[PDB]
Amino acid sequence: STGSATTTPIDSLDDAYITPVQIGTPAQTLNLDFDTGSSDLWVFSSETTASEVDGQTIYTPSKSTTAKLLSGATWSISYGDGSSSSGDVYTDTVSVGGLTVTGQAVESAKKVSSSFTEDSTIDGLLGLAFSTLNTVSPTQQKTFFDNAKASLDSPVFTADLGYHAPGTYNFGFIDTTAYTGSITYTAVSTKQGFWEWTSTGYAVGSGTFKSTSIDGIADTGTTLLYLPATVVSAYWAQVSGAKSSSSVGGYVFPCSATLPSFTFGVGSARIVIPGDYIDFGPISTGSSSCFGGIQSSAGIGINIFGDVALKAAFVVFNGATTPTLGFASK
Repeated sequence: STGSATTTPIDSLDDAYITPVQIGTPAQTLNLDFDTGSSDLWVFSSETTASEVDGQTIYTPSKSTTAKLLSGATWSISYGDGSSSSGDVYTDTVSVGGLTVTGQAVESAKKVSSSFTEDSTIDGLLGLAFSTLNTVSPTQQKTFFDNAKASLDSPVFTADLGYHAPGTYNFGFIDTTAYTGSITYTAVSTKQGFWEWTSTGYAVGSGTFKSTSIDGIADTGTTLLYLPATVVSAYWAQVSGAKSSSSVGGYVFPCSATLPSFTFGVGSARIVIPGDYIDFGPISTGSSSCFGGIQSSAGIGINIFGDVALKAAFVVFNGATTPTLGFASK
């Protein structure tokens, strides 16, 4: 089997991407944030505290003939941005882009933090990291991908995120029309439950490539590119007037700037992030200070190849017995 679904930016900054997902019988379609940095499929629901729902579409398990309470199971998750959610668990039929999993754990939110409430466009998350990070207790649950894997034509999914445009998540096949040149594969460590890999270095603009190992995660659920302070300083040093602002919470730059590109290494291959991808616009409405899309990972504890990086590539998440990650230009 295979699946193919379009993913769409939630706003003009590509802050996140939503993908329609069919849950239950008859289908209830919710727009979920596919997150390769976590491993829970959770939804706004008929059980979510009413004051914490503001425009989201909810899953109502009582209206699904295939929903079953997973008795005794609870979940609770905290994300890197400080947001959180928790609740109980149903199993139900879940389909993405024509690919169906029966008996998927659908985690129903009883509580969500303010960041989720305030984002009316995101009806929940669909985790695509390794199932060892799943938070359901006392019986840990599998991700949608893990459950689908045995039925897939090939044990892979791909992320093809757009810059200010829709893109695609495919399951079970590699669309050879979706990228240019060849795909370069690189080793993954699953030790921390992430799609963790080592970039071979970087360049700023038209500068020389610096060969240096940068361990980090491929994380579709993180907006920006978070890299070591040394790398980030070298980037922003090439932008007149750019500075790190503790009051704003990262690097800012004059909105009048033209940003240089940023290149990262994948083995001997190179992925180029255009300068425009690194512009996250005014820090507040009407400001002439703009927020940078490359930020320091210092104090996160991990480097994160978020959407800023991933949307510059066609990315293969290879869930074969020995997992790997592939990157191609597009």
